[PDB]
Amino acid sequence: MFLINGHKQESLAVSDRATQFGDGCFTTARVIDGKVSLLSAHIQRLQDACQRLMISCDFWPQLEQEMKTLAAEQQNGVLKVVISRGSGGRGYSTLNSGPATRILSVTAYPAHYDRLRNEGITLALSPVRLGRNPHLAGIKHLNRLEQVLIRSHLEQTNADEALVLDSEGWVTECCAANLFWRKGNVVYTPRLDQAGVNGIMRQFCIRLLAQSSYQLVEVQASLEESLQADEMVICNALMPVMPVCACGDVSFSSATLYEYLAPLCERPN
Amino acid sequence: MFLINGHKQESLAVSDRATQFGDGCFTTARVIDGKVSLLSAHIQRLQDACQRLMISCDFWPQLEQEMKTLAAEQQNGVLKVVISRGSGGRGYSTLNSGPATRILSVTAYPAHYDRLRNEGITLALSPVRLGRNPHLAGIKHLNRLEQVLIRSHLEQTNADEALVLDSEGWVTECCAANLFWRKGNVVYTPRLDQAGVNGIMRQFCIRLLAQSSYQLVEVQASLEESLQADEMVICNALMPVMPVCACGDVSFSSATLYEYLAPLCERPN
Ligand SMILES: Cc1ncc(COP(=O)(O)O)c(CN[C@@H]2CONC2=O)c1O
Ligand SMILES: Cc1ncc(COP(=O)(O)O)c(CN[C@@H]2CONC2=O)c1O
Repeated sequence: MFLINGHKQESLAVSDRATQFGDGCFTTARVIDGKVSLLSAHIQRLQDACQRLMISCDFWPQLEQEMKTLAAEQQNGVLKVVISRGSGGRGYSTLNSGPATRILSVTAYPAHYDRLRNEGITLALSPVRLGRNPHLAGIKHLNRLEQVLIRSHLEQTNADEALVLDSEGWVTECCAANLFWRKGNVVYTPRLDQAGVNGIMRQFCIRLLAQSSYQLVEVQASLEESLQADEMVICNALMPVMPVCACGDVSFSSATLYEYLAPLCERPN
Repeated sequence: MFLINGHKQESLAVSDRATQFGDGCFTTARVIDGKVSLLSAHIQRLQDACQRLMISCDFWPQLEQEMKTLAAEQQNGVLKVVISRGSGGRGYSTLNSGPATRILSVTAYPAHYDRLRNEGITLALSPVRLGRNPHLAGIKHLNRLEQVLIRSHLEQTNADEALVLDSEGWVTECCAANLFWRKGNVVYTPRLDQAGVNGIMRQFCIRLLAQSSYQLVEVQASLEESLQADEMVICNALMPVMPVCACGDVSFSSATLYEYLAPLCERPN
């Protein structure tokens, strides 16, 4: 079941722009012991997404309350929030559109994630390259066809996640996670000003790494560059962090970064 | 009202992937005298879009019938068809998803289009550049946030449509139309293998131009290149063709291409 604009609903108006153009944003949070993990970060990112999408909402307080209630009910699992421009406007126009739609739901915590953690992640390079567009880069908006295509190709391999490059060849992220790789004491993560999703866990990890003795760098790196790393790690709000056994057939030996982030990534806000 | 999977419905399951990721495609056709103009082309393009999106549908005959019925009812106006992967799948995965959803609706023919025809189109260069992705290029898929963003910027100007470049600087199309420009006897239109939507009217016009004495060329052209044209024309299924008075402040004097296409574009299938 879903909570739409304050009430239980299983259906949504067909005219809603999320449906027509995926005109909106979303977030996916971890629910533990009846609490939304990293709640304020999730709210904050939805606000940045709505801002960049020019979607004006004054329901943030109600949305937070709603997220906490569903979370308390679910206790453990996944909490998804979707915000769209709503209905209206002629064609692609946002004029006369609104008010924004808010959709909340929770599901139990996935099963495959735990096993994936106790066996390591295997990455496969994706043939689908992300188009570059600074106007949409970073935002967890609803146009995720690229991710659906990346995922479909990924299933054609034995890898658990994909290594996704952008149209210029720059390593950007995974299908549904962000990526970090380490070279000695330098930890690298792709700059997401041109493509990819600036995840909640990525931001959390960057804050950790920044303050840590690890030197964190946001780069524009080629596949070969990233593939000469001692260790590789991927993350998202639900994992929250996973060690990468290998990308393609390039094996990674270390897991110290992973061992450093893992414990810290399951005790946040 | 909408016709979803064979029946009148005003709402759609929230779980539908069109809503979650804009995971689908659509088409917008002109309805005249109770007939869907260029019907077979519209069906054919929906099939190519579903094919490229790996959305398997066996409802083409029913969808066509449905389109003709709604069209006969509406008599004159716009007929929109949306096809999505439906519901299902874990995350972005298409595995175990389906069956596909089909959504049909018709609305009266817009008012502004006619005036726009009897006054000329003014184009404004768009600051939003289309990301490039051959896996999605050409398809009229549901990820149209780029178009929503292009449109919002366009409204900040006095132009009727936008001139849209891709991330490499190549002229690609308009916000909701394709573009052709003429230089003497050579008619140019951007190649859409990297971005943009391969429209039904563009394909119709290319078939006309090909067989005509006009030399038609699909190119990769810079803004400056396109802006040194004698005439500029834009098209979509509903216009169906419009003369461009000027792009920015670069005026166009001729309208012979337009006069040649206009009459022929309102008598097709
Ligand atoms: C393409 C993409 N990149 C990165 C991320 C990571 O961001 P968070 O750290 O904020 O989660 C996600 C989110 N994926 C959620 C997490 O799991 N499934 C999702 O759709 C994503 O879809
Ligand atoms: C971005 C974009 N480019 C080109 C086209 C043209 O294709 P057709 O010739 O098949 O229509 C459209 C369609 N726009 C329809 C037509 O009007 N509004 C739409 O959304 C479009 O949205």
